[PDB]
Amino acid sequence: MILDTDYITEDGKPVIRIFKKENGEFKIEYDRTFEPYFYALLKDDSAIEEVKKITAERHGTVVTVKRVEKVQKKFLGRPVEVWKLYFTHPQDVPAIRDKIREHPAVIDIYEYDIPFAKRYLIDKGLVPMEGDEELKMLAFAIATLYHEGEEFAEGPILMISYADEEGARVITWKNVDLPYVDVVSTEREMIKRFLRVVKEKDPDVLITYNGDNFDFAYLKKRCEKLGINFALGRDGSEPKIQRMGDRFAVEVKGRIHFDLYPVIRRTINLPTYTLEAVYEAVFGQPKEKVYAEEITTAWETGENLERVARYSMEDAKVTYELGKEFLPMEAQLSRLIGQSLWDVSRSSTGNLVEWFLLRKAYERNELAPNKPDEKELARRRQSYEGGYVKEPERGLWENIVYLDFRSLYPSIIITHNVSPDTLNREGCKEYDVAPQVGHRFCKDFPGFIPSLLGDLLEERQKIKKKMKATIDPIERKLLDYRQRRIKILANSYYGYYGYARARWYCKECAESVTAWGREYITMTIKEIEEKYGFKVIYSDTDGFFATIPGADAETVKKKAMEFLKYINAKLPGALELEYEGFYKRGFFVTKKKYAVIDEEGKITTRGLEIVRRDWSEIAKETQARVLEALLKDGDVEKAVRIVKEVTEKLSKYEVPPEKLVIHIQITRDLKDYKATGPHVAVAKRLAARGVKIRPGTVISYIVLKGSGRIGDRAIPFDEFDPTKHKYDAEYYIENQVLPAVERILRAFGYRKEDLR
DNA sequence: ATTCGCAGTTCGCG
DNA sequence: CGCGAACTGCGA
Repeated sequence: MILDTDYITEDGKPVIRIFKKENGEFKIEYDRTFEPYFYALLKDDSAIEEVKKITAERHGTVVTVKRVEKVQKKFLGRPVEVWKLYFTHPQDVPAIRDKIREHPAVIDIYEYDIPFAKRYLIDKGLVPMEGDEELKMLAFAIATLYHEGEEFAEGPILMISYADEEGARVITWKNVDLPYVDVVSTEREMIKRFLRVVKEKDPDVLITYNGDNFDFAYLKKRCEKLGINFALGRDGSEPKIQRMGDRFAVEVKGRIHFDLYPVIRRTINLPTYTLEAVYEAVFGQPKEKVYAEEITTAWETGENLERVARYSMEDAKVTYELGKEFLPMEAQLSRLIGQSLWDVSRSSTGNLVEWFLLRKAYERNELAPNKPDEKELARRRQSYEGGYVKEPERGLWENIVYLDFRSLYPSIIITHNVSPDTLNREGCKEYDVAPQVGHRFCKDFPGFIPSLLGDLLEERQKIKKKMKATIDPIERKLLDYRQRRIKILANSYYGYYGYARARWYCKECAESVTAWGREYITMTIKEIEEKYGFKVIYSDTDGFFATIPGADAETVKKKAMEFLKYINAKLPGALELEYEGFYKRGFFVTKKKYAVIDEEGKITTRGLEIVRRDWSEIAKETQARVLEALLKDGDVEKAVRIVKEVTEKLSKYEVPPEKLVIHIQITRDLKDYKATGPHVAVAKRLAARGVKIRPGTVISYIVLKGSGRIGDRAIPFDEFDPTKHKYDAEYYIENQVLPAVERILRAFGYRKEDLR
């Protein structure tokens, strides 16, 4: 089982290292045969010997073209001939690719920015994380000394913790009366003990939470100041600190450093992303946190250090338990994308699609387009029109059926052959025309992406079917992840089409997909209304809520089935409308804001404030409470009662303070905010302290009773405490709880005045 | 660094 | 005072 790839240099020549685990034993494969290359396209074969003789310099050295071969390749389905420029060293490239391209007789250069190790996995057709192997894992966390006004590190590591299958233990250099804490003499001793256990345990996966930008990194500077060699790698190497854009990432060679924070952020939507918040969310088990002022105080006073060691032990524990929950999903994703878990787990949606397409492009001898240059990126600032949203029939409804297409946009892509290699292709026998936008798509042959999307969806149904048959627990659950992982990749293609940074960018493909979807949803709206007498309450992009006004639950149900049988006969290709569910009642505030109640009594919510993270827990809890009353019981007077109830508890300051917190993320440099909002103003003052504000940092603030703008009365909740602070009861009652619950009962004639 | 469509709050300008 | 720009996150 191939875990990762990289290369070392031996006598100036690159040596691929294939890190594997084969039947429980870590192994390293070496390849010195692989040669770095990129492609060049030129007007005449006359400049090739002129193109062989170009020279550059990387580091006092002189880089030359090792060899040349010219290959017949396809470009967007069209055949072409490019020169393959081999080189001595993987880094020979970047130094000389610009020089070759500025050559007037070269038209362009292709596939010049593929990392050697990743290029190796593609060209050699090797799949990472493919196999049945069980990986030994080890999670770890650290505790540190912090003075409010001081730079990074320089303030020792008080304790280091780790967890695995056997349990969780803490290492520290003071004495703590806890059975799971190992005591050593010094911080230097504590660090060295941690190096020994990792080597002793020899884990394939090192699980951290934000170790990329803190946990790991501290350890090095402390290791450097204390004269310690940080031999964490399987080849005795030190962790690799690398720069990933704004933030940083850490490698550990021979092992997979599995930082949960990036994978947790992309996978889940949480109001806050502290370790306790993620744990409470995933496992429903609460974890309390000891703040940094508490740990430094405790350490210097020698107060309950038991409390700090219990917290630090739980950090490692939940990190391991979270790592056990998310590694397989992330591992199967790597098998799909064909890249290392390390690279896959830190990759955005766009990178994952492109790494997949690049592997497939290589297989189909399809030369890969380049990433757009700066000016060519500017010509992609064009925008197009997307899904269709019907203005709802606002109010309360009964006997509501929901019908949507199965994977609308993927179905459109394969059915109509939506692809840049087929868009406006000439000389074909059969074409599909996209409505409104009018683009033609050749259909004589399968488009590059449509063929990939077809086999993807075909494979998923095969995994899904194999799933139910499998006797094995663990193969079955992994099969669930790969199948579900194929779903997310399959639905990423349309957005990829409109992504300006995509190699395979095609705005025409993007607006063609959206155009068909609008006609398919609207044509279906009219058919169900005109020929079956249904009433369509609400339709958003790929589905609609419909009812027959004066009908029984069984009548609307069975009639809806008959409509399905009828339009599916009229539905081309893989497009199919399905019966998603039936809901006894539903309430629709406006576009994107609605909720429904099924037969079970379970309530589904969309776009309402209960879903929002920038709305305090309390207006959501109240909005959920009223929503339940009329959806579950129909008791409108009970719904004004709970609002009445809540409103007086805010007025009397009985409501807990944590309910009143409102979490709003910072989306950019603070300097570039044209307007200053409450979360901005808060963030801005923390900036005027030791804390630094990173885009994507969540600010949790509370509004206090005071005079002025809401931004001038907001403090971070951590520094809020009732001794000197009285929260603003009126704002939460006037701007929060009522406005949310003053978007659904107006239809019942109620006004905020009826709820104070 | 997938896309567009969208409701609503906070703030500042006239 | 009304209104729109700025802003965030939602559904899909």
